[PDB]
Amino acid sequence: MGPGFDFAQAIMKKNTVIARTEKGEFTMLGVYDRVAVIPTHASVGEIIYINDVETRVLDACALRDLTDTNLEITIVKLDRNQKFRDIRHFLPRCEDDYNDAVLSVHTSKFPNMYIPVGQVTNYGFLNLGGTPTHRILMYNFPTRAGQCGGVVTTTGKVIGIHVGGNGAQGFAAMLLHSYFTD
Repeated sequence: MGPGFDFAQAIMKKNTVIARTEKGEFTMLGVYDRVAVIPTHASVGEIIYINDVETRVLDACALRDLTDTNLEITIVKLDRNQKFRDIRHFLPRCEDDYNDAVLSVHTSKFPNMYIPVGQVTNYGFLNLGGTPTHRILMYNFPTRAGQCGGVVTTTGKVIGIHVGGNGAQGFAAMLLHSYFTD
């Protein structure tokens, strides 16, 4: 509808796949080469479905900070025959707050879904499904089941992936450039 939705649409059209695990269907952000991210609670195994195709997982790493606290981000390398457009130059380098973000979701259940969530706070610590979690972003939108893995963007930046909510607020794990140095 405006320039925030334009950046979000450009990310969804080239850098997302539908990932399915035993824990459900997720929006999955492709970042570069065959490397994507998904919420750690998706419980990625040796095999995953990518747009309904059986795909070998070459590597999966559940990130934790240097205090050994959950970050809720899993980095997956897919045995795929095609690379993602490299979008690492759109990743922030530091923890920050943001104005006017969009949460974008693409699953069987929620195709082509875009939500203007407004102001994003650097919330920091969250008890997420009973797990102490760091580097959480917060937005005041009543997010629901089916939206986990959703991409959070501003104009020019991919800042996080949706990992939970409390019925009134939604929570995303930060994406940082330093997660994806090769």
